[PDB]
Amino acid sequence: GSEAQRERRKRILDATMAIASKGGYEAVQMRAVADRADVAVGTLYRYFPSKVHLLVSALGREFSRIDAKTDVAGATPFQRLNFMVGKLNRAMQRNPLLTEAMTRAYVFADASAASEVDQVEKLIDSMFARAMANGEPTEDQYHIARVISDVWLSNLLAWLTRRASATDVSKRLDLAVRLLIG
Amino acid sequence: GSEAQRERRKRILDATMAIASKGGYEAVQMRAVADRADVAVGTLYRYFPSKVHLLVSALGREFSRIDAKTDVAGATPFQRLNFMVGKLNRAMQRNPLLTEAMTRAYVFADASAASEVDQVEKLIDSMFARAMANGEPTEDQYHIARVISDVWLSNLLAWLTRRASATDVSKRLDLAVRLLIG
DNA sequence: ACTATTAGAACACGTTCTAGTGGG
DNA sequence: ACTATTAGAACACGTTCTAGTGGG
Repeated sequence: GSEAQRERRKRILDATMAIASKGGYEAVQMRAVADRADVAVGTLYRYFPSKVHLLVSALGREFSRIDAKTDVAGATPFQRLNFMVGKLNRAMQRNPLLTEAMTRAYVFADASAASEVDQVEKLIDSMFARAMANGEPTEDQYHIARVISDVWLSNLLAWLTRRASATDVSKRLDLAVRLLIG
Repeated sequence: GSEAQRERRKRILDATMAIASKGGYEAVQMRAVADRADVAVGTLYRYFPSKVHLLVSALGREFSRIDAKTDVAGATPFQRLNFMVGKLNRAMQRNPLLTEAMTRAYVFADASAASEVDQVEKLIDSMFARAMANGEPTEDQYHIARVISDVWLSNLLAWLTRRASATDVSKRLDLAVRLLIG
């Protein structure tokens, strides 16, 4: 049934977030996800043809949910963008290893998951973009939002690998947005 | 001997670049690298404790060599930065699958290779930074160079996965540098 | 006595395959 | 007749281990 099929898609991704929150990218093992979901490994692959597609699908729905709750505080597009980069940078650091697994999956994917990846990318831009205009944004506002998305993925990626501290990431984010709004 | 040891380090990485140029990240197989280098898999791991450390070491020495040849054309720091982002963006597209293997390795590494990764990152910044000042750069010039490094890794990463075309990558690069120099 | 190296078995996990079973 | 699902064997490759060998 399609209702049960949807139910085990949600059970598979919910399992993925549970395991990733506990042990990161190295703990999201396909057999363990298919266990905690009570599905066969063959089923788990039927729903997600790879590990990468799995975790970037879970990132897809995480950012989808966060955008849903996000759809404000700021009289300047500068302070609004700072508010979104602070909201998301703050949240992704709440579950460091869940963030690690999903972000590394998103960043190491190849063309096979391009679609999924692209979707996530778009969403993030939209958020930052909708932060700046407080609505339907400009072309230049989607541009800046795009570059900022890059800078945040780069910095978040550095913090996932102990290459940067929370203070370093905050510095480079505030500085990126400050130079992109001259 | 240390001379022979160095010789097989160079043979291992040269093998890595050869195989990656032919078949990308999925073709850089440890057994195949240890074959083409005439070393044991146990030796290959003695020199590089993982696949990731291997290919990001090869990226380390690729960017080291490119920086060595780079160490100009432009009366404006804008046109100089455009010249470096064009030089590197142009070169990395000469061997698309070698670029794919090394860039994905650099982007999917964890803390174990952080050092190596960090080194590469620094080098790239330096290049862009030295492009702008035409020498010892400012703090703000290293800043902009840093953000541009992010934007280029992001875009190059999108082009490696058929998510963006060469024209798209060129657009977003020129636009990033144009908004970072207002 | 030392430590690097080698060929290969061995192990882990991502992915696929096989045969059998259950649900619409 | 259909197609999803299941448990598990099977295969590939990254990584480690074992025993034996070579070089300073």
